[PDB]
Amino acid sequence: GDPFFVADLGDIVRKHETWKKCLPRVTPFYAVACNDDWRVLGTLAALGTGFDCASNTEIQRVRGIGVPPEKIIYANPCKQISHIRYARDSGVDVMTFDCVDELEKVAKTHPKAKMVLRISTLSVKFGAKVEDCRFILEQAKKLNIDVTGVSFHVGSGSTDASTFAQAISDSRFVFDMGTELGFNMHILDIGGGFPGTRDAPLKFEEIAGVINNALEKHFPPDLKLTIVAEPGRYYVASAFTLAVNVIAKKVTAQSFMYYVNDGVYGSFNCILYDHAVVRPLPQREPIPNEKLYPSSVWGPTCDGLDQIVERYYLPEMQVGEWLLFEDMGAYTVVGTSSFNGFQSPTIYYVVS
Amino acid sequence: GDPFFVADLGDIVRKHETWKKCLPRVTPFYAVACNDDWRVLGTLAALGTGFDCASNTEIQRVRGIGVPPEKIIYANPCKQISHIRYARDSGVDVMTFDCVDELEKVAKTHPKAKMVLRISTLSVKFGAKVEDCRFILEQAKKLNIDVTGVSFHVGSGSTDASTFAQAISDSRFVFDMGTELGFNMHILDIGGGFPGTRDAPLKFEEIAGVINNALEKHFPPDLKLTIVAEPGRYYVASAFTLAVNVIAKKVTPAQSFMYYVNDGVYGSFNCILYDHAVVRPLPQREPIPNEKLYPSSVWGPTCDGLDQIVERYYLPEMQVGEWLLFEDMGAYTVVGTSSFNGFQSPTIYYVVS
Repeated sequence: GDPFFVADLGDIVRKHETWKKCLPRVTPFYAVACNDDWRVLGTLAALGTGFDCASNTEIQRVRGIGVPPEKIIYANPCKQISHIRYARDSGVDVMTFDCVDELEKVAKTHPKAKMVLRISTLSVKFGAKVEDCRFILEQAKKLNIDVTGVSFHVGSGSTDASTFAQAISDSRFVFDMGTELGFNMHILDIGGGFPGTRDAPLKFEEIAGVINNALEKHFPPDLKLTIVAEPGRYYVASAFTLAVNVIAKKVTAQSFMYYVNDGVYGSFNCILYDHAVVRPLPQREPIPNEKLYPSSVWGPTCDGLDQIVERYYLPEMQVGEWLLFEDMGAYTVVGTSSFNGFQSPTIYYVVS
Repeated sequence: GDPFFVADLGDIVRKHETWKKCLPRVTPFYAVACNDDWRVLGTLAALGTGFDCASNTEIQRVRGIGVPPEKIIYANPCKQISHIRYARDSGVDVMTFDCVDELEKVAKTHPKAKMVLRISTLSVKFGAKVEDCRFILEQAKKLNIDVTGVSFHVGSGSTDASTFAQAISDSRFVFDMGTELGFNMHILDIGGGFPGTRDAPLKFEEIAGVINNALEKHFPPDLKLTIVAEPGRYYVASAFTLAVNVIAKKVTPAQSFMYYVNDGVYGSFNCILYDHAVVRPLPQREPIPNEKLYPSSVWGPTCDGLDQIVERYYLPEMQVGEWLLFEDMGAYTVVGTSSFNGFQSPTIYYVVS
């Protein structure tokens, strides 16, 4: 009994209907790094989404399924010059940047690229400060760069939706400096970070209302403007369910330790890289009266820090039963390794 | 310019010569999880090592290079029952355990296995408390289990070698309980945790001398007795040197630089997060007269804002297209890599010193 995933592609279809309802002005460019499974990319492409690609490999994968290059944005600010050459030769023209050094590379390798300036909000890693953006655009003008718009990324779990309003207002300032220096600014890219479980505390529908009101104030509708986003976990987090076998058991007031055949080097790498919190669900239906015991649950590797859950209340379980983990579609399969020889879970697909 | 490793296989030979001289009673069973490259396994097998394997895939791998199954120990205390059948159908008989529930599966799936009881020292995850070992062995007796020895693991970074003397003295107590109950106890396995950088603070040669003194007292030599260990980072940590290209650079006006390189925490530097590694960037350009140095950070190639390698280090001013080297990158590095964001792991090239 090897661990496996169930991927419900009909869940991705409903997320797409809700996006179009709450953000009808915004075309979504799915962040392929979140989950690059071939059926998930093929469902999203059948639905008419764009793709955000971050490397020569992702660009290769989305063309492979038929997607034309105009439905790709190459949204990595700091690109190896040979991956930029690969983008140009596949026909991908829209890329991001956030400093003058990157524009130097682009001038030598992809002179006609349509370039989008990312502003900070997110990171020390990426994002130009609004007070540096005049100097950057003056240098872009000297390098004959076709700057076409502005982008930002708030980050994947805020308690306020007000960060989106402030980023939109800052984006209009930087957008007007563009126009004043003579660039054709016509793209606003409001990035990613929307919740992918309909039971998050800060709901998708309130974030969207905040965004629509800031858009209406600072970017009124106009046929020369396109608004885009880069959602990843919003489309896929709740579509995948993981099942894992209990392969070993320890008993110690009573306490239990369960060992399962997937862990922090495999699918639960999201615990360390994505700060995920996960909840184990016995696959057996809750049966009357049941006693519940303090339990920890561990991955299969040699590593003492391969631990998935430290204290959760479970019934008493037996070797060979199954534990389920819901909402396991985002940043999970993509960061897996084969540490200690363990293999990653096969994926099986349903259509709701 | 893609990132790449250089692996010096003769550093692996010299580590083995140092091991034989400082621990001549101890046979090494290399921990394959640390670095499973095919040339590193082929070099160690040629030098006469055994193999510690933790999964069916590792066992397949080292048999595939021609290692017989008597030079394998299956040292994973909590095993999937179909991996236990796999080992039995491979001829692999020596395995570890640390509770009574694992012996119930063994008696149904591999009833003649030779079983080594692991005691705690290392983890909440693994190792039986020595106060439970009497009861564990009485149950092992009812399950008709051939218990043949004791193992422990101190863990890969003590500053005191005295944990090995306590572990060895605990191991002798549990060995005597085993003899008393009628088991034929003849293996002691002192586990892993030896430094692999000849200049880690607590030196190999000092840990060895503490071990040899504890062994001479509690485990005097005898033709029925074999002592074994399970070293991982010892043999490979300093053999691999990584080279990465600076692919992008930012400058802040105090002058500071940020450099972006084409391998990072989802790749070969996953050791920063899973193995607590601290790494040190070295320009491959030789240190040049008078050099002005600046406070610098160095970042991996992914989208993730937490993919950072170096937070503040003094480097000369670098240019896009130049190379940074990171030494001592052979342990827990290639084996924990993923292809997050599409980036691909570095090719390995080989030199024999």
